Amino acid sequence: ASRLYTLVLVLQPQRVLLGMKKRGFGAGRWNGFGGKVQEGETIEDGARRELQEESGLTVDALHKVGQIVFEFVGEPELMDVHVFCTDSIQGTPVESDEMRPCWFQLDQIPFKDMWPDDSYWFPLLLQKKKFHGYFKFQGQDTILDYTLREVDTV
Ligand SMILES: CCNC(=O)c1cc2c(N3CCOC[C@@H]3C)ccnc2[nH]1
Repeated sequence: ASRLYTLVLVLQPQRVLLGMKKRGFGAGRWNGFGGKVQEGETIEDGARRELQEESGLTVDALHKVGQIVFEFVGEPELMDVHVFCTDSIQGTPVESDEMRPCWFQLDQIPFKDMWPDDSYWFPLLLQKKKFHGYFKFQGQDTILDYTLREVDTV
């Protein structure tokens, strides 16, 4: 029982674009751009669509860098998150109803205002490693269990 999600990190050589989530689950934290994959679109299509809906940006290409499965205690569906990177943005990011985009220098990532699991996997993404992750949460603050490794194929 899982549901496909996307997450896109716009990672340029000395900075990364994150969006302050303004509403829904995880509001108040800086996230990458993404959401649920819809009937009738590929995972990469859905990643592109959400990046455009949430920041205005389009891209030349996305690169698959990770997969993360989230379990929330008491929730029947696992989140199957397909994580992509890009450094070919077209446009200037703009605020949407859902996200307030801001650039962060790579030594000033706002980890204390991010999901706690980010402290584990986001560095792998920054190191250009591909990864598979699993995090079991109780609520939004507590990681009960996790697994994390690098992989050759996502
Ligand atoms: C480095 C940027 N990191 C994230 O953007 C990020 C999002 C996220 C998360 N949620 C759950 C609710 O739907 C949105 C998202 C898939 C749960 C746990 N860790 C997360 N990290």
